[PDB]
Amino acid sequence: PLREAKDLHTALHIGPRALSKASNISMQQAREVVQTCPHCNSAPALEAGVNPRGLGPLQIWQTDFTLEPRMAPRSWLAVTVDTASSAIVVTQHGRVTSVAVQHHWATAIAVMGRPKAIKTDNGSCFTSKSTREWMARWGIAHTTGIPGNSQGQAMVERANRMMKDKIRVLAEGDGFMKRIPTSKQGEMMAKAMYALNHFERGENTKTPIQKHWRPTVLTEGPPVKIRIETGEWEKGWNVLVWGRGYAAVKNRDTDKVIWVPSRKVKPDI
Amino acid sequence: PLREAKDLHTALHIGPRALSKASNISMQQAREVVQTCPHCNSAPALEAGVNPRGLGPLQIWQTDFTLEPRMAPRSWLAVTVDTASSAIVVTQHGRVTSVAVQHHWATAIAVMGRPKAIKTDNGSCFTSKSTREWMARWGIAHTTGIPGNSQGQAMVERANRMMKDKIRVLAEGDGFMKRIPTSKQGEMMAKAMYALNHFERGENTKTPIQKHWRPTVLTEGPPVKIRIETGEWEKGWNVLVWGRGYAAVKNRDTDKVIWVPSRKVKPDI
Amino acid sequence: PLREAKDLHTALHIGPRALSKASNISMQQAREVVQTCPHCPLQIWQTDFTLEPRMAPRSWLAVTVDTASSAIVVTQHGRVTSVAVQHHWATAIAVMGRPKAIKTDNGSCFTSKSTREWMARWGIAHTTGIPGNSQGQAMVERANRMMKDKIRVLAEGDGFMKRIPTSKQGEMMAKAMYALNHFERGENTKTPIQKHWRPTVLTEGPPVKIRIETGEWEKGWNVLVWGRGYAAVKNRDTDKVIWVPSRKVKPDI
Amino acid sequence: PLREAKDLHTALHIGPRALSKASNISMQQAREVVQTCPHCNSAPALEAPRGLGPLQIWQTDFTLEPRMAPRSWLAVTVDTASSAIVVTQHGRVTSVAVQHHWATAIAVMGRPKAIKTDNGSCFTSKSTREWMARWGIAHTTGIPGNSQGQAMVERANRMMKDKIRVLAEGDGFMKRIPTSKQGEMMAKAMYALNHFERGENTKTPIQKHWRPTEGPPVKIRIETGEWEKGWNVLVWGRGYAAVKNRDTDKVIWVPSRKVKPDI
Amino acid sequence: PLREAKDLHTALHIGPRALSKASNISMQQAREVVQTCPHCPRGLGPLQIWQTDFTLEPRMAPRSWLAVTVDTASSAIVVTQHGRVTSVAVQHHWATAIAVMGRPKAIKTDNGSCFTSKSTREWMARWGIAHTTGAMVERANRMMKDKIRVLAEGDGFMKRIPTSKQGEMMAKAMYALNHFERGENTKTPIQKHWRPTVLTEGPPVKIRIETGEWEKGWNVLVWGRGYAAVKNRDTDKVIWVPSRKVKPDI
DNA sequence: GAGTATTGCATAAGACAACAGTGCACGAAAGAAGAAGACACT
DNA sequence: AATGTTGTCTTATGCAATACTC
DNA sequence: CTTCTTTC
DNA sequence: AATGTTGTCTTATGCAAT
DNA sequence: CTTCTTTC
DNA sequence: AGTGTCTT
Ligand SMILES: [W+6]
Ligand SMILES: [W+6]
Ligand SMILES: [W+6]
Ligand SMILES: [W+6]
Ligand SMILES: [W+6]
Ligand SMILES: [W+6]
Ligand SMILES: [W+6]
Ligand SMILES: [W+6]
Ligand SMILES: [W+6]
Ligand SMILES: [W+6]
Ligand SMILES: [W+6]
Ligand SMILES: [W+6]
Ligand SMILES: [W+6]
Ligand SMILES: [W+6]
Ligand SMILES: [W+6]
Ligand SMILES: [W+6]
Ligand SMILES: [W+6]
Ligand SMILES: [Zn+2]
Ligand SMILES: [Zn+2]
Ligand SMILES: [Zn+2]
Ligand SMILES: [Zn+2]
Ligand SMILES: [Zn+2]
Repeated sequence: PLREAKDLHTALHIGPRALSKASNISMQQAREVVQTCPHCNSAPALEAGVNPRGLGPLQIWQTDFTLEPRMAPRSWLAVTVDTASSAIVVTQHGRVTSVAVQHHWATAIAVMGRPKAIKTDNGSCFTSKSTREWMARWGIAHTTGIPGNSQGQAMVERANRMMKDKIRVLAEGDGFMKRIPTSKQGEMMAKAMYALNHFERGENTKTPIQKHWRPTVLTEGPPVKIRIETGEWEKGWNVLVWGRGYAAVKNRDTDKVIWVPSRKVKPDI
Repeated sequence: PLREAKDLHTALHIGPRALSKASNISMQQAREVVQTCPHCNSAPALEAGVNPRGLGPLQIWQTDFTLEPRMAPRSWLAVTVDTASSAIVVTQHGRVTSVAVQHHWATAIAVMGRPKAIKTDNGSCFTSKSTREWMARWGIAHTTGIPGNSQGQAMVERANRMMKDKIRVLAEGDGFMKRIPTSKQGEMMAKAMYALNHFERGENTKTPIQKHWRPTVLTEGPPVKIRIETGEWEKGWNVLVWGRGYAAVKNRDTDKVIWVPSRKVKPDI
Repeated sequence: PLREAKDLHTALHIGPRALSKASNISMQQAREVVQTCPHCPLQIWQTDFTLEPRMAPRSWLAVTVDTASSAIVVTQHGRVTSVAVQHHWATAIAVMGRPKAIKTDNGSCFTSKSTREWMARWGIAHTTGIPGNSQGQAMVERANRMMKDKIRVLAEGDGFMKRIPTSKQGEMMAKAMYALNHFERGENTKTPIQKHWRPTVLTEGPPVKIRIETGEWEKGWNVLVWGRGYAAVKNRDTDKVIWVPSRKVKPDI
Repeated sequence: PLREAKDLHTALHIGPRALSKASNISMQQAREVVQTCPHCNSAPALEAPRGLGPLQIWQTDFTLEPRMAPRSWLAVTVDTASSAIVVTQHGRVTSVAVQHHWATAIAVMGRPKAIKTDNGSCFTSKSTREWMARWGIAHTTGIPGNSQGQAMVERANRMMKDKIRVLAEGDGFMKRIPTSKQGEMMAKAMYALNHFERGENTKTPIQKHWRPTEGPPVKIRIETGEWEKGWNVLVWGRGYAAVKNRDTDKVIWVPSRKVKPDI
Repeated sequence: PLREAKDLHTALHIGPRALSKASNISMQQAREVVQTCPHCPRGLGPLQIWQTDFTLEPRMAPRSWLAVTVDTASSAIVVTQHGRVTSVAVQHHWATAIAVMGRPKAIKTDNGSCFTSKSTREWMARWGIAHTTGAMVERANRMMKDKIRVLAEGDGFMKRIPTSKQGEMMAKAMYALNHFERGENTKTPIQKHWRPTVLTEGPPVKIRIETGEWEKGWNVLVWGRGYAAVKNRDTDKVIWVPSRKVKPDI
């Protein structure tokens, strides 16, 4: 049956259940036949990726431009968020230039303070010599991303949800439909980012401004296990941050801290 | 604090968790406040009951065109599947014409038999008076689809993902990567259709041939309950088909048969 | 019924038994209608070539007939090659399944190594012989006459005198196969499709066992519905139907 | 839209509710327009409301219209529930002309349960008895001109006459309406008095006749915590329900928890 | 049920769908009844496009000409009689069918001198109706003639029908076609015409548009299991969309 | 009074999203409406 | 050089407190 | 006889 | 007029031999 | 001192 | 000297 099944899959590439039933082969073997085939293994998962987040506020920032035509003429919205505090700062601009990046960054620093590093995309206004000189002056490390995959920029584009879903609702509330009047744009914006920092975020236990100015940093965390490349669970780690998607775990022997998917962490003892 | 919370949401449109905590209101009330707001319409009521299925073999067919450049210059693949037996029939054509549709349906009839009804999407070939007058002589019911949002012919469009992949796997297996030579295209077709229809489809207990020529039609099914618009569970129904996604259920008092989502059916007693 | 049957024969030229059954007409009338018309398993297969000047440019027609179910499969070609035999055979196996053996003539297209290894990978026996023996090559020959007759008859019925353009050829062969396969032939009271597949509609489910309160597995049940969480199984004797957890059901034998 | 509405009434003499809706004019203005019209002050008014639905009890009579000569006999039939007027012209009041008129009224409004007529000669004949018996519609005679048996059609006749007269005076027909335009004129009057709103109601008469198509009803819990009657639910999907107010037909969506059966 | 259907067909020769609904009979019996009798592309909105055509029937002498107009969407029909072929007859018949059904938006006609005359030209413009003059129109003519033969031979009229008997049979025909069936359908032409309109206003909905956005401003007119018919409040355009693509407005 | 249906309420339990600068660009196919020359109108 | 995000949306259980039905 | 339009 | 669908895909659980 | 390649 | 539907 094993050779007959191999020949059958060679010619027809029959799935494993059919070969297992037809030739009376156990499922592990039939699956082994599909696995050993080069063309039929065209769907392995091989998925991973952590945003990542910072262990404390004013450490990791993310910034990107988004287009909200309601703010016309200055329809470009530069959005920035701290990964630890989840607090949002936004300004309006008419053109996406490095001047707008250093201006917006100047405002966000004027509100929340100076961050350790800002994580942007591969845009031309962020990769300009002038921007590198600006962050060279303010001492902020620069981290770009994949060319076209904003998944790593997730928790800033996630902000672009609120900033665009809150501006819609608040603008419709004051009776503005096609374009927000220029006299009330500042009020709209101020109330907008006012509602998203001093007040909780749905099921969030604290407010983003409280998580900003009064963050929770564990000195030494509780012990956890992590699932390592071979699929095994390894003791000897402690967790410092455990969020919804991902957790930050620290190795006990070195104090190195890494971010891993939640599914790959379980309590140690 | 019902009015205080309402005012807070009026101005800032604060979520229910925040208003419930801030104004000490129970959950149901705060949620009612968010619900009662028009510009915060959640909504999210989109009726999920959606069922494109038929009862018996040769009763309801699905037919659509798709592009696979491996068969060029005749790369146009016409696909027709029987919704009850899941038996696929595909024919290659250089250009999508009503004559090509009548040729395809002529072959699928020459293999499976004359169907009672065929459901397609409203294209140029199907909505022509010529194809209409062709189904006229053969007595086959014609059912078009929504202009653009083709999610109902899915069990044929999904068939393309079942089809074209089995093409590639058979093409790469024979050393043909870019375009399959004209001499072996038809053999590729026959080998694909024989691999799909004459063997189990993954977890399928019967083969499409065993499901077509030896189908299983229940004289009368076991009793079930269905969840009705008000959310209640109503007795007095019997289930005739219970698949992975959807179920066909029959009303005991009238013998009227309707299709409903699996999640909306449970055993009666 | 008389006019409906006449129209049916006009278009498809269906034999008299099929028209008699379909339109509920007695034998003498249906047969008289055929007279009044001017133009009127899986054990061993017989494959042969036949040329039809009416299917130009690709006028070669490959025919395969099952010796037990009398099915008919046809594919058009432009020239007889060793590849054409394996292509047509691939189509036939795709249609009606893999047979056990095929009988052909002493032609080079059937006896070449290119065809031999093809029949070897699929496990199909082959026995050649005299080109036209009565053991033999007689049945597939009758299939060729029937097929060519039906081709010229349906063609001249739709208004195609001698040459059918390249567009409607596959449609012609399609309708021909439909008539000669899904309808009764001559005086035979069953269709070749029914002779090949035995289309028995299953009135119930396959047999299963259910785990009873004492933990034992009890035979004598068949399952009719398997929904989320639970399964409906029917007792074959009393026809009582009960619902039980999926985990409490396993195949019987 | 004041001038457009004025022109509309000039030609068709449409009631105020219809002009108010068609040209988006407030009620007080439209009513002032109807007041300023001379033939809208004759008037007469046919609507003057039981609890039975359409096709329950009809009324049928004959009236004279010398302008419609030679076919000067107008057979009028109106519904006592939906208030729909159907009329055809004849040369003489016969027993077969009532079968023709009623046969016409069947093809447009369906078959009623009964038809109340007077003691006229053509209503108690043998031919009318055969036709009425073939169509299975009940019939009751009565006194010609009392206050209960013959109530609405008495006004319906003057409605029709003082409608065709006015629509004809607008085209230049004063002494006698020509024969080639008899059915055309009559048709214009019917389309003016059936498909359009007349008086002040919540639905147009043509809608009044064709809505046996509705809620359970339901009650909804209003902001003050009270339960308010007067709504019907038309759609109940996952999470929310659409309910319609019976007095206005306004439809709003509310949470499922806020709905319970009314009575 | 068998006797009720047989009597109904004996007198009116009613099609099988109507007898099946009226007497609660399955399709096979009613169809068998229609068989035993010897004398026996979809549209999107009513009152929008009509199709008028002339037809001749010498049995209706001296006014042998007829005139049939059909609402193509709601499967409606209306017929009148005329003596000669002129323009005032066309304007007369249209003026009647308007009162029968309601002011249509456009009416398709045939090639003819009566439809192009000056008076007929500006008559439709006076009522604000479009003229196009554009296969399946003549079905209503034979539709009318077969039913006329059915009821005429039902009451015993074989020869030429008197002038004082034509109208009653016309109304008997139009009633015998509008209220019963169209031969194969599931809903009477009246509900296809008169009762999508009686719905005052549906509930508000949003629809997901090509760009993925949700657009306010629509009301739903028909809500079935799979699909809903929704009407734009600003334009009255009606489209059919998947249930999953609709959510409540406010 | 005592058993019980039901209301109040709180999580939790699967999920659904849309965030990515704008999406409209082109093409075939089948069917319907607008435009230039010709020979009647007057 | 440099990784997918949470903010909500409905319904499904487990336990106090009215409002009922004997 | 062109474009113009609705779908795939 | 006319309804998001399944065949894989990985990693966790119940019946019988060294 | 204009015209391409990158990315958003 | 003005235009008008029909053919395509
Ligand atoms: W070629
Ligand atoms: W070639
Ligand atoms: W070729
Ligand atoms: W030759
Ligand atoms: W030759
Ligand atoms: W020859
Ligand atoms: W020859
Ligand atoms: W030759
Ligand atoms: W020759
Ligand atoms: W060729
Ligand atoms: W060639
Ligand atoms: W060629
Ligand atoms: W060739
Ligand atoms: W070729
Ligand atoms: W070639
Ligand atoms: W060719
Ligand atoms: W070719
Ligand atoms: Zn393989
Ligand atoms: Zn709000
Ligand atoms: Zn014949
Ligand atoms: Zn007036
Ligand atoms: Zn009949």
